[PDB]
Amino acid sequence: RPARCYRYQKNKPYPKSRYNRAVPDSKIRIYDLGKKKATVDEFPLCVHLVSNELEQLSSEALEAARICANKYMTTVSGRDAFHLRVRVHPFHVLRINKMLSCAGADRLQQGMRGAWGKPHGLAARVDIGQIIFSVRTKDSNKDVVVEGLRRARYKFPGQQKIILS
RNA sequence: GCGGAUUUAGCUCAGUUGGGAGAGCGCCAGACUGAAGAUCUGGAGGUCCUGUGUUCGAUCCACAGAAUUCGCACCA
RNA sequence: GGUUGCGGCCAUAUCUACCAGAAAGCACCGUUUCCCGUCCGAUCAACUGUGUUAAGCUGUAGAGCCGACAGUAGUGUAGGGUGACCAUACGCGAAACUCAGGUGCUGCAAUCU
RNA sequence: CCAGCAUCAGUUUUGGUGGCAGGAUAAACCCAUAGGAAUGUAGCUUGCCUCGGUAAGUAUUAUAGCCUGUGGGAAUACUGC
RNA sequence: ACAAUCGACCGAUCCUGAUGUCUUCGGAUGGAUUUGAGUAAGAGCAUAGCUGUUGGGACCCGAAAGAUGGUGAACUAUGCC
RNA sequence: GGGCGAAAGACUAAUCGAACCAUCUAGUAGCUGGUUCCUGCCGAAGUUUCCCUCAGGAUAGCACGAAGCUCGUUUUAUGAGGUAAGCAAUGAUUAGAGGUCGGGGUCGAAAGACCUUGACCUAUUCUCAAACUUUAAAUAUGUAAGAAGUCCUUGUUACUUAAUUGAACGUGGACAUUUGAAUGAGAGCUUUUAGUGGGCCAUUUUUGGUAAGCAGAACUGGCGAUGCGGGAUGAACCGAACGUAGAGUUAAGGUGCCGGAAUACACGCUCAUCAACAAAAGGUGUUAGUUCAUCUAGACAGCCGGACGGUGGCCAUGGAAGUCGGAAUCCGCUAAGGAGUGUGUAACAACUCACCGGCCGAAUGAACUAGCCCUGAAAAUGGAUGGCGCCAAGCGUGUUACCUAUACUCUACCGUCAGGGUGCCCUGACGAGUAGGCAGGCGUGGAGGUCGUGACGAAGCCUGACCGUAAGGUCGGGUCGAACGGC
RNA sequence: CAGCAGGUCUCCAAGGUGAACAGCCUCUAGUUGAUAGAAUAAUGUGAUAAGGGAAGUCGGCAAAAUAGAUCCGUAACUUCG
RNA sequence: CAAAAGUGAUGUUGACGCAAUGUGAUUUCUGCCCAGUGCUCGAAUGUCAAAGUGAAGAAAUUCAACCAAGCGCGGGUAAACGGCGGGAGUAACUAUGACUCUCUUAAGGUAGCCAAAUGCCUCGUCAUCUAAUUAGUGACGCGCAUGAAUGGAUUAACGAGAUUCCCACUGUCCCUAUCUACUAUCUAGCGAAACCACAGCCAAGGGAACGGGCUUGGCAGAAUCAGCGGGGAAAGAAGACCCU
RNA sequence: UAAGGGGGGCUCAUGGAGAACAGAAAUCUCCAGUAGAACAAAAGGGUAAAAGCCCCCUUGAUUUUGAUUUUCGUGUGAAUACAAACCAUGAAAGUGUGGCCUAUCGAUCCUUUAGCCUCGAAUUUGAGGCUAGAGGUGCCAGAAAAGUUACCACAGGGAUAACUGGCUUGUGGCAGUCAAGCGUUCAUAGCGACAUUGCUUUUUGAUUCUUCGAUGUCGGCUCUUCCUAUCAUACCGAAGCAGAAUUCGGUAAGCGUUGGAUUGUUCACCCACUAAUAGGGAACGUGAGCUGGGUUUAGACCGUCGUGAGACAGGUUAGUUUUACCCUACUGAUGAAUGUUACCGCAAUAGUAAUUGAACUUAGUACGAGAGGAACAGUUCAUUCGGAUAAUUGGUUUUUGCGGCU
Repeated sequence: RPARCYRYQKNKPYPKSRYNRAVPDSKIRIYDLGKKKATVDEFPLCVHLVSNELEQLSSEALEAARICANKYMTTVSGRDAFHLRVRVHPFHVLRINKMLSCAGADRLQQGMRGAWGKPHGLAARVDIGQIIFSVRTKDSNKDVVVEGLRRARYKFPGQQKIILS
């Protein structure tokens, strides 16, 4: 499984706190970054990395894009004039099959029967309209996140359409 | 389908159809010895399986239950 | 002209600020041997005192609540295209957003005018 | 005896060519006249620089857009012959 | 047991529109009520014959296997001298 | 099941873990295989309640066979999503700030006092959920009712009922008529003698691995039991229905050529043989539209200069020098040089210039949007991304001509049955086909019958003619030396 | 089963060479089978040889050293055979 | 131990023996256990098979239902089968646990030996050998899980049985050649064998799924004999895996 | 057995506000709020008119029934008016066959008992058919009670598997590359946080799609192909490289690509050289050419597990390679077609051959601190292959001659 094979979803929803026999740990370090304070305060300009598609942005790549852009935005300042968000969470626990095997095995591990994707990963859904990487950035001079949206969509499956918001 | 043994102080058990119970090992504290052992003293530790009766009086006798243990018969 | 009851009936029938009326009719004021009840006067009781009370109404817009014109997504029966989607036959077409609006409806019973 | 297929003479059904017309309509292959708005080409004159051209006047050489008024043209979707 | 009384149902009765025939009888259909009555309402038995099947030479074919009675120590395991 | 063992069930007529021969015996096989005329009428199903039940079968779903009869198109409503859309409620987290108490710091013997980073609330700012839903379609569907004729008054009797409700009869009114002839089904119910009881694929959505054909639930078409055309090869798709034939007209789709039909017409980017997969990420091929900086107020390029005085401006620092970091932000000479575009030495030492100067004299350049191109792209038998090969014989947009399904379509003919009236004729609707049933037709051995034919030549052998519904039988020739059919 | 490369009790004992009954070789004494000729590939069936001395192959498998008579000379340790 | 029973083997053997089982000559020796189970032995003491209530007169007859053993309980015995511990603390100094405490059970092992026909961990750890050498041979301790009678241990002779070093050496190979016997080639005679798919190119393409056989394209003539092991998959039996 | 019926009375959990007390509070209270508390046991669900709180007395855990309907094919089950039976409660109205909606068990066979309708001259009685109850048949719709199974026989089965081919690339490899970091300054001499997109089919497997009248294994010998994801040979360019040592990239598949030791063995792991010792697929040519060490049964033993016969995802000892290629691939040799034809040359075409090092010698020159020692010539030969190969080599030569023993 590369993130080529963490693209779409015939994995249907499954995400509540009541009905769950415990989720694994995530990678996710921080949501809002640069400014914590200013959402639309200092920043009347935004770029949204709006999805064309209805994909699962897996928690693997979710931290990846965000941490590349974290390390990058220290040169300009470690709290420069941007506001890189994480939005929609891994609420849904990503079900992934295997260890599997029909005959000739330890106990037999099935696949077909034993259809339950035995909980391995975590993934967020980033459907149409939705974004994770909302970048509220400054009006004049230092806009830095247009560049840092190549670095956002790279660590993301799919072909996201860049919309000025 | 029908009968026998056992239940007592923590643990090991002594011992009993009416005047109402007994010692070791252990536990503690003080003597004692050059010290540990040994042993006395003092502290104690149970209403003798349990519910309810009989009697002047009950561990003890009665009706009935809990529970460990043991045997024959079953239909063939 | 009014007062009281029975409602049917639930969120356009909901709440606050604040005013105002008294014996046709209503409600507070105040207290108890003995029945009757207890923790306690919650059964029962004169002339009078009085709007405290509660049902009700006026004054009132602060809020529940509410609305054109207009703008618009999906889509059966089908019919045209695309990798992670987009666009059409043909029949209908919202919230969001707004000119603006707003103090119920209806039937029945008793009594005075 | 059905199908293919049959002398010789006359006729139907269905569609088109070509010639012509009605419903109903007037643009045209291309159609008059008067007044006002416009502005293209040829020829002449004048001015200025330069050897190659350009600007202004030219209704007084010749001709037009678009509108208004008056007057006159006008064969065809459909449908039939 | 009589019978009273209810039921599948037969037969009667009543009504709608068309309706032969008339202000009088007669024919048929659909639905419903009322009312009278009978049969285990199955209202004959026998027979040539047919059907699918239980059974019957049992559609044709492919096995491992039991009980009973014979014959083999001619070869061969063992015995003895 | 005994004989026998130092063991290996070695051994016993090639058979020994129970000798061999014969009989009962054709033991039996819940499993598998094989299995004999034709046409016509006509023809499904792979689904289920349920089982010590599973390659089966009682029952049910669906059409067998036979007799007697059986729609809807759509109008009025009534019941049910929460798709839609959302964060009220509940669920999971991102933001500003406000601020009790708590926590930290400091002065204090513990005790006491002074400050301050984190709270609900709440205002402002912003994320968001299969067991989370305030509001709540078109469109399909149920259930009831209607388009296709029933409503209402008065009086009496019996039940219910001691009131009253509900119904039928008596009785009045509302509610259509002339003329001629006569009754339609595309759906219900009953019942004898079979079959299925194991299927495939395409479209679409769900739970679910969108890594995979993992695996399950809903809904729909064709095949199963279907002609023919299209597609190089391929049941499902497209067009679509078939008994039997030639015409009349055209679908789905084709016309440079193998192989029939334009080397056509008009306009156009592009000519790479594009046509023939592919993202991040990127480009002076090449064209168009829109907006704007910019322009005789001298756009822009090349070539050519002034590289100035204050001055090493100031300050990071060991040193900082325009040339480290950071701020002031000028004066100068007021037709230009900023307190600076790029290079260079630790650095000076050295060098170049946007800013800007001087020649020249017209449309140039940034964005923004669209199209053709173009870069990213590796594997083993002989073209291998077409055979010949095509630069238009590619492709878009607009047009025209030619070709095109047993369907479409003309008319006749073949199959059973109905009605009118026998003898049967008119004539409706349909006719691809496997199980299966019924009907009809051809069939052997044999026979009650048996006459007829025969030795002047019977069956047979062999060979020819040889009707037409698929089934197989009459006549005729060469020849036989006794058998066999009218009815 | 066989006109089959077979099973099959069991008798007799010369010369010289080598213990005997190995081998060697003649007697008394016997005999070459129910098809044949000529050449004599590839390939399967026999021996020889330079140089090397284990280097090769599952594989000292295969193949090599040596050998008699008579005399000399010779190892641990014993259940002391 | 055979046989239905008669009748015998065992056996005219007899404990100096007969037989089932365990076993193996030689030579030095043999520590310890009664929970669980069998065999054998023993008597203090507990249980299991032979009643009698009811019908003759308007309500007043008759006969069918407890006692013994093994067992319970107690005693003998392991050449019949079986059994032989955990947690915690502790010595100069890296480093270790003599000894001690505590829990648990019926109660916790000697003489002698070790990395196995048995070792997860392990190219463990060390010496010597080898062009590399883990074998040869030298030990290490880090025993997943050694231990005295269906026996440890002393210890000579013998083998178509099992490894290595060492000496001479070897067609096995390097390295193949040459010559020879017999046949193949070729011929005569008589005369087999199980044995009967229309058919017999390759590259690309579709596909009952790896085609000479089907779609296109390239290629493909016949009379005849000797050769050689690649496919089709020969000669054949209803597969060896695998499930009913 | 009240943890039921009926009457009568009441509205919370909880918070704020403190009160001597207080420990949150105990008890209480003013003030505010109202189905969020309470629910056998789970989840949903009902509910203030109370299904919650509070107090007393009652015994319906009820007889005899059922119109009209639920409704499964069935077995089997529910709603169920209404009337009588009929006791104690209430002023009466009043509503229920014990229950807030909301899982909670056993037949035929049987067993034994109570209630009491049908019988052999015939007075009794034997024998036999409603109903209700005993009894962990949990699969809730139910036969005392345990099995290895390999000497081996027979009939069937991808109804079912080892495993093959297909598919994806799961598990993952490679590259582009987002490029912040860090290497002396310094995103890319080099090193690369964090990882992803396309390709791909190698680590390593997901899947019963396609297969039981055969789908026989591994390392090597031998001989029959094609490609380059490139070790070496031809040709080129660049560096943070002084010549030269060192470091990196492009054009391009004709040819060359070792010898031994550890280990079954490529892997694992070491050595001696040599100019030096590559990558990938192809039924890895590959058991009717070949070995049968690696690799599907059968003597016997140990460890480990089970009452045991015996077993094991653990090891050890012996234990079947038969035969003549039908058709084709295919390598040699002959026979016949535009008169004929002994004899041989065009090249429209088919098959083929292949490599490297050292030495003489270039040169002691280029260039350098020092070790060192480049461009480029002419000349010769040694490993190795094929064809040619018969003399100076090495050997064989049964043909024809020579030595010894019975």
